[PDB]
Amino acid sequence: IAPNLSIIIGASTAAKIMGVAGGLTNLSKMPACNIMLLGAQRKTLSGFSSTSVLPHTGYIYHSDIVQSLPPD
RNA sequence: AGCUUUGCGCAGUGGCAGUAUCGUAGCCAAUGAGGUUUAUCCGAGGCGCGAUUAUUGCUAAUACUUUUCCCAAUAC
Repeated sequence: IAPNLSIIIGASTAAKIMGVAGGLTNLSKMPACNIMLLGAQRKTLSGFSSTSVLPHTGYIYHSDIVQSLPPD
């Protein structure tokens, strides 16, 4: 259903991002700055300093291709 | 036929700051740089290296003596 999008980022990540976007057609009309935020959770900070790694991160950030880099 | 807007040049008159200005046959960048806030939101340069009075040129301040003239009879 999506060869290239699966090639870039696995299979679970692509499935989750189009499921949250609403299909390939709905995801195509979306800019990159919003695809970067597919799956961003509110992540209430309990004393900490927005060091929660999910202030503006979604399924793309937690994909293994991005997670296999130094944290900075 | 004046009035007026935008961008770009050439100037003139000012004001402001020298912890900043410039370079980039180096790299990356609207096929997306960078994202601290307004993130299903914003939207351009950034990094490394190099020059330097933290841009670069001038102008001025830090001294007076060479010469070149000389003595003599109305006499054995």
